[PDB]
Amino acid sequence: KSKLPKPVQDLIKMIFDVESMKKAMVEYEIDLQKMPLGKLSKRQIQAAYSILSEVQQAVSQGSSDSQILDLSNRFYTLIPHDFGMKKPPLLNNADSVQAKAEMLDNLLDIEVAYSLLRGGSDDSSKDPIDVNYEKLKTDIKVVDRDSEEAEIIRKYVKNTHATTHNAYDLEVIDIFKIEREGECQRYKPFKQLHNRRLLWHGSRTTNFAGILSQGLRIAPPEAPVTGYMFGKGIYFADMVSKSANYCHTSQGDPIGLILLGEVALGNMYELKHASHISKLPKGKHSVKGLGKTTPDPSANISLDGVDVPLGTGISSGVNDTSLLYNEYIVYDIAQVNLKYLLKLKFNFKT
Repeated sequence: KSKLPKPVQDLIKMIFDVESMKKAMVEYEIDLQKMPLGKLSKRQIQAAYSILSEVQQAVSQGSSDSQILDLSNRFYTLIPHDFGMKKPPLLNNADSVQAKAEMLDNLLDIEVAYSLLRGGSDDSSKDPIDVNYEKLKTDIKVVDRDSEEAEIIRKYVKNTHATTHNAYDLEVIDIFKIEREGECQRYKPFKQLHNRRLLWHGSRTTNFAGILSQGLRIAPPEAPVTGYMFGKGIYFADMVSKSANYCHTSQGDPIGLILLGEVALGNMYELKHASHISKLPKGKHSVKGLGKTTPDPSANISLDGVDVPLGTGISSGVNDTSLLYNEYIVYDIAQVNLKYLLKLKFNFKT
């Protein structure tokens, strides 16, 4: 039996759960009889992204529903959806492209998790929890509840839950300190950059095996840049509830995972509205989507030289913006250094 702390063992069990991967695919309307977990591949996912880009091109060029039908059908041929003997819904607009791009991002992480489970060795004498932990190539430790870092993290959670996200509240179950192998070395050129912030990144539990083993990634070249508000980058928030919404937890599945990453923001390119970019203008290191609300700048504190915007939400003074809250985007994977992973219990009031 494993000598790992019980919370670390529970975390490993959660992220490598095959039935959870299947459930996530069902939620996305994928036909598991036609496309089981074992049949997913990088090649097929990449081909589906490319077709989504074909659809995006027809969408921008104002193509008719009859003109788009073949392109829409090509997507379904590659990624079978649960529709029986019926005609599937038409992928004829920007919202459809965005939704399918999000689904493919998830499939890409699920394929990584499944490939780790299938591509190793079998030894019944070892605890499968230890075996699966080693596949993550990440040092995972439990943060002591009475420590300074635990106090700062709990305050960040307590203070940045938006009033507009009040259908639920959050309870921190466990706080883990994480160290992905080689990430500290990769981060070296950015470790002393100005404007380094400790920010939230929420994702479905089924993505975490992929995130821990490969780090946060940018959508592939084949992915449509218009499927993402600020293009193909890595997205973060300074409001815990804004990232917690991306966990996609429910009354029937109320436990979620959220990351705290040190993000080297540097010179921010400030935007109020969608800008589908792949590269930043010269001199810029990140995009800041300007929210109507921001954590109070006077309440910013420092945790190991990194700024933690844990103030309660106040008016930013930014007018006529598409964003209720701030968002931060980097376009180089080396600008992120993952620091903590929190296991959260979502208490739904609805």
